[PDB]
Amino acid sequence: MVKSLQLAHQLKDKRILLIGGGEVGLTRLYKLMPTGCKLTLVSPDLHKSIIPKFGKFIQNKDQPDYREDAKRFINPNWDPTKNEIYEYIRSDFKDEYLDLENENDAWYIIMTCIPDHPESARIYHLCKERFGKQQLVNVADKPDLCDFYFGANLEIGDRLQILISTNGLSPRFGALVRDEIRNLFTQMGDLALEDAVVKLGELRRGIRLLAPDDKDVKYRMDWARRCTDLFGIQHCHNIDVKRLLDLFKVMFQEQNCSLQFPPRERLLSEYCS
Amino acid sequence: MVKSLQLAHQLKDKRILLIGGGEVGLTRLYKLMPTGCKLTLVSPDLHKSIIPKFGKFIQKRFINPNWDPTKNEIYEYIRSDFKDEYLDLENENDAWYIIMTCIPDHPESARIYHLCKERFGKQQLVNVADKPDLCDFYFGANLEIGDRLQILISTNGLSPRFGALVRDEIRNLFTQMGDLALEDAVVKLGELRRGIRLLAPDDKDVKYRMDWARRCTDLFGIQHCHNIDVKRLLDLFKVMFQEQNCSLQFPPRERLLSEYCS
Repeated sequence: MVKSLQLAHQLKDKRILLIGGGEVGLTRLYKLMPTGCKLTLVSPDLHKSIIPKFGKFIQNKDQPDYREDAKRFINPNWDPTKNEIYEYIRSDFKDEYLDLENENDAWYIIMTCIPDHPESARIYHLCKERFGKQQLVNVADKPDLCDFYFGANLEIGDRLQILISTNGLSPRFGALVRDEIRNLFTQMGDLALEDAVVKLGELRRGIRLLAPDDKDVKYRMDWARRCTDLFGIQHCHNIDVKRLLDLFKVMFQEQNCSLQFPPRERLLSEYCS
Repeated sequence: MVKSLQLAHQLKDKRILLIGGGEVGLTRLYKLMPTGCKLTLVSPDLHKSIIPKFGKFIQKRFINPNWDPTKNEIYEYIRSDFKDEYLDLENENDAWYIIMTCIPDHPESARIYHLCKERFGKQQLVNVADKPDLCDFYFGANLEIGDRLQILISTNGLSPRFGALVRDEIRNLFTQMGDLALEDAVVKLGELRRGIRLLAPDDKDVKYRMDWARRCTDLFGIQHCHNIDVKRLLDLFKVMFQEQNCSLQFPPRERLLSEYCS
C-alpha cells in the first residue's frame, strides 16, 4: 500500500484560513499557533478558550459596534511570536472571505471544521476551483476532502518535534506509539542538547582542522556520523572531544581512513567526559 | 523560535515535479516513491541508481508505459535542463502538488522558485534543496514501524544529526519489541468495541464505552494489543460496567497482561 509523505512546514508569516471555531477548531489552533502563521479564523461563535488564549483583542458580540463591517476583527499588535489569531470574522463562511485584499498574498493552508458536511464539501471544491488543486485543503474528519492529515505529536524538549501517522489504521494506534515514544524519552531524562550541540560543533571543527580536506572529506562526514551514532542521542552531550579528536587523527592518517571504531561499550568508557 | 507544522500528505496519484536527478534528487525519489505520486523528473543526466530502481522503462521525453501508484516508479522522465514549458500540464484543471529542485545552479533554482510561485501562486508548495529561504517545508528524519506506522522527526534550529539520532533511538525501541501484529490488534480492537456496544448500547453510556476502551488499550499498549483475549475482556467490561457503577478502575497492569492476553 501507499505511504504518506510526512513534511515539516515552515509557516512563519504564512496566511492560514481556519473555518469553524469550536472544539475541533481549538485543537487546530493549539497546533497552528506556535508556528508563527498569520491566521484568519471564520466562525459565528467561538469555543470559550479561544478569545482568552489566542485573541484577547476580539470583542464580545453584545458590545455595540458601529463599524460598517462589525463582524471583522484585526489584531492591532500582531507578530509571529504572539501566538495570536491575526484576523477573526464573526460569521458563517462566505465566498468573499477567500479574497486577500492584495493579490500577491495567498492562503498556504485552508481548513474547515464545521458541523455542515455539504457546506464543507462546497468550500473544498470552491477552494480547489479558485486556487487550483495545488491549494492545500483539510476538511476535519473527512479523509476524501483532505490533502493531508494531522496525526499524533510529541515534543522532545523544545527543539525536537515528532509526528506519528498511520496508513489505514485507527488514530488510536498513533496515540499508543506516541505514548511509547514519550515514555522512552521520559525514562531517559536529560539529553542536555545545548552541550551536545556545542561538542558536535567543536568535534566538527576539530576534525576539519585535522581534516586533510577536500576529497576524503566525506570521511569527515562519515566519521562524525558513525562516531555520534555509536554515542547515540543519550550520550552525545557527554563526549570528550579531545580524546575523540586524538582517535580521529589515528583513524584518518595512520590507518587509512579507518571507519571501524572500537566497540560501543569501550567508546563510552574511554571517550566520554 | 517558531515550531514547524508537521503533516502527512496523501499523494496517491497526485502529480509531482522534481528537477535535478543527481544525488540529492535520488534522496527525494526515496521519499516520494512509496507515496503513489505520479512524478515527472527533469534532468539532462541521471545518478546511475535512478533508472534501475525507479525508471526501468527509460531503458527527450519518456512516459512509463505501465505506471500505477503501487509501482514505485517515475511516471515521466524529461532528459533536458529545466525549461519553463515543463510546468504545463495537458489538462489545465491539473496541477503539481509539490514542485522540487535539486540542481547545482543557485540563480536558476531561485528563478524556478519565483516562476512557480508567480504562475501557481504562493499556495504552490516548493522546496529548493538546501536553501531554507526557498523552502515551504523541510524533509526530516523518518522511520516506518511496520508498513502501517510512519514517524517524522524534525529539529527546530538544531542540526538534522539530532533528528537522525532520535530516529535511531525510536527504531531501536521498536526493534526490541518485535512483531506488533497490528493486523490482529486491529481486528481484536474492533471486536472488543463491538462487544462493549452490545453490553452497553444505550445512548447515555457512549462516553463510558469510549473511556473504558481507551484506558484498557492504553494499559495493553501498542506491544500487547494484538494479544488481548476479547471474550475475557468483555466479561471484565460487564462486571466493571453493571456491578461497579461504570468503574474505570482496572486490574493492575501485570495482572491485566497475564489474565487477559491469550
